[PDB]
Parts: sequence; C-alpha cells; structure tokens
Amino acid sequence: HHWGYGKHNGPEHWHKDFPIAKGERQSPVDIDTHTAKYDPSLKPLSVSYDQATSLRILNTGYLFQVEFDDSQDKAVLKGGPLDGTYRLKQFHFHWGSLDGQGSEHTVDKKKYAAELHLVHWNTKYGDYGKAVQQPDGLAVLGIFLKVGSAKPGLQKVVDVLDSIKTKGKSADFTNFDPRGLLPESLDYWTYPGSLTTPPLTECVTWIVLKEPISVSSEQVLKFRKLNFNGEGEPEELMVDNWRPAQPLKNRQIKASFK
Ligand SMILES: NS(=O)(=O)c1c(F)c(F)c(S(=O)(=O)CCO)c(F)c1F
Ligand code: NA
Ligand SMILES: [Zn+2]
Repeated sequence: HHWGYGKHNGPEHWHKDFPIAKGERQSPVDIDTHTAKYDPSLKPLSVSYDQATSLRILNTGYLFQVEFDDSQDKAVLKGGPLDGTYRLKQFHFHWGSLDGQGSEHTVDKKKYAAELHLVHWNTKYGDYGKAVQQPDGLAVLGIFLKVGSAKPGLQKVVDVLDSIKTKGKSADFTNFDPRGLLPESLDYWTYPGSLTTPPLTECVTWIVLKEPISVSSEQVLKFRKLNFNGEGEPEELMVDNWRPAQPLKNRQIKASFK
C-alpha cells in the first residue's frame, strides 16, 4: 500500500506517510496572475542545454522520465531567482485522463493538459541526494502543455513510449535535445516550494514558464497508453498523475515580466 494517484492511495492520503504534505511550502500551487508581483531584481533565466547528454527513459510506475548525464557541468540552469548553478538531472511529465486536466500548477485556476518538469540540482551540494536535503537544493523548470498543434521536438519521446509501457521498463534514449521542448518566451513565475510527489521535500525553487507549449491530441493520447502497473499485472492506465494545488500559505509568487 505504497502511495499513488487513486482514491485509496492518492494525494489526500500522502500526509499519513509524509507529514510534510501539510507543510508551509508545498507544491504545486495556483498562480494568481493578478497577485503575482513583477520583480525587477529577477534576472532572465539562463538555460544552457547545448551540451546536454540524455541517457535513458524510464517508466517509474508514477510517470516517465528522461535522465541525463549529470556527472559533469553540461546542461545547466542559472540566473532568474537562482544563486549559483543548477545541473539538469532529468525531465518528466504529469498529465490527465482528459485534455481539461493534467497540470500540477494552475494559472488563475486554469488546468492544462500536462506539465513538463525539468529537474535541476544545485552543484554547491555535490550531488542530487545531498541537494534534496537542502531548502535551495533543486530548481524545477515547469512548462505547461496545451493540446493543439504537435510539438515536433516531443515526437522522439512519444515514439519510444510503447517500449516502456509498464513500471520498471527503461530504454536507451541518447542524443535527445531538451531545447526542442521549450516555448519561445522564458517569461516566468517563481516561488519556493516542494517536490510534488512523496517524499514532498521542501527543497525546490519553482520556475514556471508563462507560455505553454502546444502538443497534439495524438501526442498526449500516447502518454495515456502508459501503465502504472508492472508487466504481467492488471492494466491501470497511467493518467491523472498530478497533485492538486496546495495552499500558498505565507508565500509570494514573483513574476519576471510586464
Ligand atoms: N514533480 S517534481 O519535479 O517536484 C519531483 C522531482 F523533480 C523529483 F526529482 C522528486 S525525487 O523524489 O527526488 C526523484 C526525482 O529526481 C520528486 F519527488 C518530485 F516530486
Ligand atoms: Na562523468
Ligand atoms: Zn513533476
């Protein structure tokens, strides 16, 4: 009886194994665009993915993730609200059973069909496992997906998903360029928060881009053919793997723009 997304082990139950679920800096949150404050001291984000080295794609039983070689300073995120350098470790998505839900963050209560998270860890902490013990250990870049035109840079990901249908499957996934997943603008909101899955650690500086990317109905329908179950177990489609918005509490969301 591990955690997951269902009636019996979903977000409303996680607090019993992970009491920080009721903490003061939980994610995701609703971004109220009217109350987010423009902060002229923020910088433009620096997204430097030119040397990114993807290695593998994995169905974790909760989502799928594309992992990178983060044993050297290749693909990094800096600037914006961040102090120092954050190295890209992996990206993953959360998505819905229907095009009207699936994102973790919301914008003026709007839900998007999915949300991409690019997870980076602060190199001052030496590796990821140390970084997630720190209040400024991770920086997660969040990008909304809406359904419309296909995203060409997503198709390599979509087409390998049939090889990782079930929990614990991986496949080689080299030479994938995550720049193809980024919208035109790097305008963003930022706030201090948490992992959105157990253990829900409060170690994340969230940077959520305002501009969603467009993906096609067929691309997101291929996400929904993944399975939460292992091979040889009853089929449970991997859909609705998002945590709802959590209370903002004593936090301010800052805007990098207008
Ligand atoms: N959705 S999210 O981006 O907040 C997220 C992470 F990025 C994340 F890294 C973890 S983790 O548990 O440390 C394992 C993944 O690297 C998470 F638990 C987690 F929830
Ligand atoms: Na190395
Ligand atoms: Zn995530």
